Amino acid sequence: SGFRKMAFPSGKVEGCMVQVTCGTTTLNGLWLDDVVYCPRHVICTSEDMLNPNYEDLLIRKSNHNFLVQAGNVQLRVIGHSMQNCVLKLKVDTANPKTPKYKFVRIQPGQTFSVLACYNGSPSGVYQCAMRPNFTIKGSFLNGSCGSVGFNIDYDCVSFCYMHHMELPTGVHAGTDLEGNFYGPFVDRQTAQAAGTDTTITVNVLAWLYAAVINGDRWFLNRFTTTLNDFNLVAMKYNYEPLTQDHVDILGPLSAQTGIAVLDMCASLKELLQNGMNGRTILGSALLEDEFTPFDVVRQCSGVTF
Amino acid sequence: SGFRKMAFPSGKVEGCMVQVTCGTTTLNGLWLDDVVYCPRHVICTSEDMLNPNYEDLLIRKSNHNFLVQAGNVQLRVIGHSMQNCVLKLKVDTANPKTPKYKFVRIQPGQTFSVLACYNGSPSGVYQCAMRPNFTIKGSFLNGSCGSVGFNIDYDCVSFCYMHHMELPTGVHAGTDLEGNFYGPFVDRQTAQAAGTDTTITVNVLAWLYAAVINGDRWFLNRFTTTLNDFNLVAMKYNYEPLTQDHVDILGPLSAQTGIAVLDMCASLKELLQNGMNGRTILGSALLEDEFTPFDVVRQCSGVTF
Ligand SMILES: *C(=N)[C@H](C[C@@H]1CCNC1=O)NC(=O)[C@@H](CC(C)C)NC(=O)c1ccc(-c2ccc(F)cc2)cc1
Ligand SMILES: *C(=N)[C@H](C[C@@H]1CCNC1=O)NC(=O)[C@@H](CC(C)C)NC(=O)c1ccc(-c2ccc(F)cc2)cc1
Repeated sequence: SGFRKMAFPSGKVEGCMVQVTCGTTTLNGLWLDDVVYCPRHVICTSEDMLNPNYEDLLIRKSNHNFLVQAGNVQLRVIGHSMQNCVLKLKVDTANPKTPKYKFVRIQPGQTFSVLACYNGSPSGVYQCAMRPNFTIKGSFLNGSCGSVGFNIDYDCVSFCYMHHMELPTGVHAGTDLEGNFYGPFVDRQTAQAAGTDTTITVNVLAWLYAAVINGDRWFLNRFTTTLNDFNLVAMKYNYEPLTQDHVDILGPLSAQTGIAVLDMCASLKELLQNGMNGRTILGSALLEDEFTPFDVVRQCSGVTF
Repeated sequence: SGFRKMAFPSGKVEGCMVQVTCGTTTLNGLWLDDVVYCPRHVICTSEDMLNPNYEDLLIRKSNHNFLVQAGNVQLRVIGHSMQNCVLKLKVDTANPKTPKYKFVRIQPGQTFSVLACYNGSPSGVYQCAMRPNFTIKGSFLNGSCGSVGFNIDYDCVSFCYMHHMELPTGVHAGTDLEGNFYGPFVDRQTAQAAGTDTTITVNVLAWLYAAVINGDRWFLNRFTTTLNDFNLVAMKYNYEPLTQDHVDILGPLSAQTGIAVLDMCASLKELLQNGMNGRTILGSALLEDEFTPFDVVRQCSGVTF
């Protein structure tokens, strides 16, 4: 037993990380087949980043201006293009460590692992949730851009995120691997505000199931409720509405534990109205919303890749 | 910026994991050079685990009774021995993915990453601290034994932990890679109690430095203190005594932030005497003691491997 925030094993993605240097700027790139994907602001100087005209900066770059290194080996760039906010650098060598992969764009409330990298080398791995306001609570320093987030399904790596920037509130923003930002953010050094965030209700319920499975059962009460009455109570606490799709997604957990979804909703309604009263759940004094139903099932049934 | 519990990149260790099956029991093994290391209770049946005589069970096993698989490839066992609580299986193939490695035995208060595995395949990665009572707060199901914990230093993997069992309180226990348990635990299915735990003071101070670096600065006060007076206050709250070695270990953090170690100790003394009063630090309503000073520096300076 035990329940921990846990990231996917990262080796499949470690074998794809390279360093991308243009002039004086260096960041990370993702090397898949014979293409390196990286944030387009690698072509910026310090002065350009306040309001860059990326199309203009890219015209004055040729293939040889991009120094791509995989460990101690230079990869010769033989082509380049821009796709929204990412650059694609064609190289003369296909990555022999290319895993089976997909590019996906995730929905708010879904989680992924981030492999944080500097200079093309891995530094660490941690789990993140795409917030309803399209930000993530990461840990990124200078040079971390091009670090990617991903999920794994058996042998297939689904890349969903590439890191571009930090917001004044401390949170982080990036793009899918087609270079389209999550959220209303742009890749320039200017103050940008995230929308007001919301608590991912279905993830809180998943976490409460995780808690019951791991012995923490004091918050369960004898009542049921209806979706309508639960959503009425939870709206005032800035919880996103719980849909019937969300209930259906929680179905297998409710079947495994034998606690109906609307009974757990009754328990969460009581927790929202009365607080925890000093008690903890899975060690936390706060309700946690960064575990999806699938993360709970994954960890509590031992799914491997 | 941002501060997250983050694990080491796991690919170096993923390339060493194999499945070890003896009769009807299967668990994980660590394949380094031509030796597979795994928990010795792989040679137990269900009935044996209540009080096993491991030396007796091993005499009736020969090399061929151990089925070692790396992916879809059987590794032929050509030798076997027992070293305390681990088995060493010599195989006719050296692992081509063997990283540079050491076996180390860590001290209470140190952290490591655990790569949780089932059937020789990786499931997830998470960070753990060796508690002062020699347990860890992991997430392990049946079949997880042989999963290892480790640190990475540049290119060298220091293996420090191999998982053997769960305790009635929900916590976990295991051995170093020489098979000596951490703590007063034995590898049999019997009720065993962990010693009463203690809060790792030097790790709390490291985490408070991490908080200051990341904007969370409200708990800083204008006072200093002495090691003696701090330890007097902190003893009653079940905090382990802060030694001068601990202060010296925190030295670089105090230099980077410009906050003296004994000033941060004054801040923590106030936090222990008065609580947090509803406020949080790095998102947590509790004082966190599972980040070492080195984890803080690592994450806040971008150390890669
Ligand atoms: C990638 N290597 C890097 C990652 C960030 C640096 C430190 N932490 C990060 O997450 N990206 C950038 O440095 C860069 C990219 C832009 C999009 C070209 N800029 C920013 O991340 C950034 C930082 C701060 C501000 C800002 C502006 C005004 C304020 F009042 C407050 C903050 C804007 C952009
Ligand atoms: C390894 N594959 C496995 C990992 C544990 C199984 C579930 N979670 C784990 O961490 N090890 C074992 O299953 C096994 C190993 C022994 C040392 C041979 N036993 C235990 O982990 C275990 C579990 C529970 C008790 C126990 C006894 C009495 C009680 F009142 C309460 C609990 C003892 C040993």
